[PDB]
Amino acid sequence: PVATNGERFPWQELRLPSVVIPLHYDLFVHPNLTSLDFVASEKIEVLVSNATQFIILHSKDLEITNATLQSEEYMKPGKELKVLSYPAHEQIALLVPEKLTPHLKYYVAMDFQAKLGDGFEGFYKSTYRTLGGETRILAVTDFEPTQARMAFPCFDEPLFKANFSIKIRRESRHIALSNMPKVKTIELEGGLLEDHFETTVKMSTYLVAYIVCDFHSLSGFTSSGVKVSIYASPDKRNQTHYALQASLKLLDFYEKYFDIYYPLSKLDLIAIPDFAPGAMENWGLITYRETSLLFDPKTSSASDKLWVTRVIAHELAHQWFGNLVTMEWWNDIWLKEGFAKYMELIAVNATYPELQFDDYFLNVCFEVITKDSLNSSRPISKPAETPTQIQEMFDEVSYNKGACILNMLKDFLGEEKFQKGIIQYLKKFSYRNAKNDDLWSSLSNSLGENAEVKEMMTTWTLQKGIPLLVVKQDGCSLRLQQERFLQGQERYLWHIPLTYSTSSSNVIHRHILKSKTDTLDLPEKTSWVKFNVDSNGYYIVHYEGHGWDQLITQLNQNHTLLRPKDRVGLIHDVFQLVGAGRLTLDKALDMTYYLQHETSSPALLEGLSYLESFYHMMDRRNISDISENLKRYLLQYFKPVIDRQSWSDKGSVWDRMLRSALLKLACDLNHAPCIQKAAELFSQWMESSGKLNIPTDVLKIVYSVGAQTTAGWNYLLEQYELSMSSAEQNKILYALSTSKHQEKLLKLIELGMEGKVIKTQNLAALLHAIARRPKGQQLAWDFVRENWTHLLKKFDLGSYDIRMIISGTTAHFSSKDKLQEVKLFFESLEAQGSHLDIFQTVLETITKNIKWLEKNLPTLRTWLMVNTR
Ligand SMILES: CC(C)C[C@H](CP(=O)(O)[C@@H](N)CCc1ccccc1)C(=O)N[C@@H](Cc1c[nH]c2ccccc12)C(N)=O
Ligand SMILES: *[C@@H]1O[C@H](CO)[C@@H](O[C@@H]2O[C@H](CO)[C@@H](O)[C@H](O)[C@H]2NC(C)=O)[C@H](O)[C@H]1NC(C)=O
Ligand SMILES: *[C@@H]1O[C@H](CO)[C@@H](O[C@@H]2O[C@H](CO)[C@@H](O)[C@H](O)[C@H]2NC(C)=O)[C@H](O)[C@H]1NC(C)=O
Ligand SMILES: *[C@@H]1O[C@H](CO)[C@@H](O)[C@H](O)[C@H]1NC(C)=O
Ligand SMILES: *[C@@H]1O[C@H](CO)[C@@H](O)[C@H](O)[C@H]1NC(C)=O
Ligand SMILES: *[C@@H]1O[C@H](CO)[C@@H](O)[C@H](O)[C@H]1NC(C)=O
Ligand SMILES: [Zn+2]
Repeated sequence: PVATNGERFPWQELRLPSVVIPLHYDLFVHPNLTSLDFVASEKIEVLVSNATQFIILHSKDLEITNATLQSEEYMKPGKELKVLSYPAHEQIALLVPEKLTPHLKYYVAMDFQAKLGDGFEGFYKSTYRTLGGETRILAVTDFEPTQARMAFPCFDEPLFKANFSIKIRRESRHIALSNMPKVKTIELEGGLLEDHFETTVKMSTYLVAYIVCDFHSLSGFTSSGVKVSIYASPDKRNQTHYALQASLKLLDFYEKYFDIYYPLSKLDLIAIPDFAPGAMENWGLITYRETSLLFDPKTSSASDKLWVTRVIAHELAHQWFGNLVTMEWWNDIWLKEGFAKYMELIAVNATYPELQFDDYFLNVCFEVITKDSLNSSRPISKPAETPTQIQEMFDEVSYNKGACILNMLKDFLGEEKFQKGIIQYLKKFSYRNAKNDDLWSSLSNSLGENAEVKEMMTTWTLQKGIPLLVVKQDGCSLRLQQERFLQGQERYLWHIPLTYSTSSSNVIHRHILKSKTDTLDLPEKTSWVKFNVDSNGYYIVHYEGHGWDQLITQLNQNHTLLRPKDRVGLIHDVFQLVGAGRLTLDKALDMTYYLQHETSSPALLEGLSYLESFYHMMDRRNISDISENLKRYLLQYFKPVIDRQSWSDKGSVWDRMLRSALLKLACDLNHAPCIQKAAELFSQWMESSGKLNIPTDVLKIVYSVGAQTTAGWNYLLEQYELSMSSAEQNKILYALSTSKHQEKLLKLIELGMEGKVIKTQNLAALLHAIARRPKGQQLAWDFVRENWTHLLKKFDLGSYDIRMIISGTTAHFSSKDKLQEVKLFFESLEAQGSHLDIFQTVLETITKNIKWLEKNLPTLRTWLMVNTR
């Protein structure tokens, strides 16, 4: 099949031909920011493998207007190509008159043009507000995975690595940025200038970046002499201080850790006003949402600091994992994403131990397990075809699970030997691609006995879901049963590395497991045992017999006799098994008693988090009797810890997190004191007019409480357009959405659609925010459902925005009716809409919810009433 105008397409696969091979791109881009469009040309040094009559590469929404091929030897300079477009595959065919010669280089060259992108992809247009209120424009590129083809025609696959030499024409008012340092700038006739950037090292197309803006920067040098710069709106340079501080510390770390220098001479980090992704690891020119990069001490909280540190860590980890060593294809995207996600941990634990990220890491794995316990889940490494399916590859499986199995592997292998694996892997594939298999070979190959580790992880990456390790203890015998953990299978089996402890010795006994079942002995008929120490392994464990009761009991007495991460694990698993049917809800609720003793914030916040969830499920239905006793059990129990909370910014990171956590809970639950203090602080802030200062850690709590009055809601909204801290704006918007008036919420949404006051990039989260609230769950469903067509103009399905707009408004549903409506809406989508994997997940999720209610609801009712007694 073929098009556009009659004829044919010499090639049919959406994968590209391996015959033509790019070695270098001379790229010239001439953008106009008043005209809001660009004009550009390129010259690709090709190498022909087998002889051909046609050249196939990617192009999209690019008006190509002059195709030639030149002869370094064949012919002279030169000859003209016939250009053939085929949109349904985002390809174009270049037709040669004289068949090409194997083993000879050529130069494809063309002139193309288009308008600057209209939303977050390819070479698009963004704006921002200045302190004076001036609206300003920049042109920025975002290409992963398949948008480079919208900027310049090219062999747009991660394998087709090449060097890139980029030139940009610009006005005097702007600067031009790109992957590589600027070699020279040359004055042109009509007063124009032309930046010439140093040729890039070999790199995939999705990492090519360029920006013309009037931004401001702060610069510094790492030990190995790299110039790191933080670019941002001129009026925001003050917020770039931490980023620079962290940037250097991290790049340094990574160089030492990977034993590989950052190749380039400079690394820029730039804060983009309108930025869809969280950030992008463009080699040498990493782009960020302002909330991912900018920090303001007067307005950015403790967790904020931890956020931007984390995301900075993530992106620098990419320069090695992803940039230097790139996956062959988007099926193995996890090799880039899972590792970056993991290095966040390592790199931040190393350079910033005081941020206590180590205790926050289990959340990563927990978050994904929620979805990995559904049938509709998928294996880390899975096939991907159409762009949409490639986009879909970016999720908590590729990221969280990916990072979580490595953390398992590292534990199995010890830091050093694991580290050695990664030094070798990155070195072995520098400036080239790699495949899932390639990795495991290097991680296990750090006499004559061998690491078959490959066998082990290969199953971890190739099969969906998470294992449930059952354990029976008849005296000194332990039955070991493995299952596919499900939320209430046949064929699954993992080589799952076991860990455990006895009540006797806190000494850690390791072990393996490769068969459907085995058994182990116990050198002491002991009280309890605790499998999976610190939850370092990607599996759930359920104790048969008195195992669950003894372990719980232990916590009720000397709770300190169990590792804190062991606690967090017990707490996490106990409730998961309730949803699995392997436990009865009151046993979980009966564990949350020792939380009166618990001082380790991680564990205390984990337990509390579940009780807080139940409240919100109850509160989302009109289940008043339960939701209320639930409220009054949190206010009475935990009254000690709640009352110790200062409305300040003092103590450690976990101190500050605990405070914000607790204080939010109280104000959520309408605790008289709490809501009177926040109302006070707020009224002061307003009646003083910004002059007074709310501690950052309560900034959101305060704004949200002040949001309840219409005077406050209007002030907060008006102060939303005036703020120069996007982190504050973030908190104001959340507060704006804790309102009870449908029109106030509706307005926020409508303003979001418009994307003038509230940037488009925030629509997904905003919609999500509103939906969680009882007063707003219907409104959102209505909206998404009704305006779905206009939503698909703005976003891709499945862009994270759309995927998130969907689940954000439905996943929390828990009634048969809603399941019908949603089931029926996903149906409607059966056209340009259908299909997305998210459809399944959501449905399986809404059903998991209904069943949890039926299987466990009344139990909640009486465990709570049993307490009110
Ligand atoms: C991880 C964080 C530091 C930012 C990260 C940047 P990157 O370094 O992972 C980049 N390479 C991905 C950019 C991208 C995202 C989605 C589709 C195509 C291309 C991210 O993905 N962004 C958003 C949105 C998102 C994409 N996949 C996800 C998987 C799970 C959760 C969120 C996301 C975010 N908030 O992480
Ligand atoms: C983009 O287009 C604008 C006009 O829309 C160009 O600006 C004009 O350029 C000509 C030629 O130098 C001058 O005679 C005018 O005085 C300019 N007007 C203004 C207000 O700038 C601009 O040079 C173009 N930008 C680029 C970099 O191509
Ligand atoms: C394309 O990029 C590669 C790197 O992937 C460049 O190769 C380096 O070139 C320098 C200068 O000649 C050598 O000293 C290094 O040994 C090369 N590095 C490696 C690891 O190969 C190459 O120079 C670039 N090509 C062009 C045309 O500039
Ligand atoms: C090109 O030549 C190689 C070497 O024989 C051959 O294996 C390959 O199939 C050819 N590629 C195509 C299909 O043009
Ligand atoms: C964090 O860093 C410390 C050294 O400061 C190291 O001993 C520890 O193993 C690291 N933690 C983890 C779990 O990676
Ligand atoms: C709990 O156990 C710890 C560790 O031995 C001990 O220090 C403490 O005295 C015990 N507390 C109680 C409540 O018995
Ligand atoms: Zn990433």
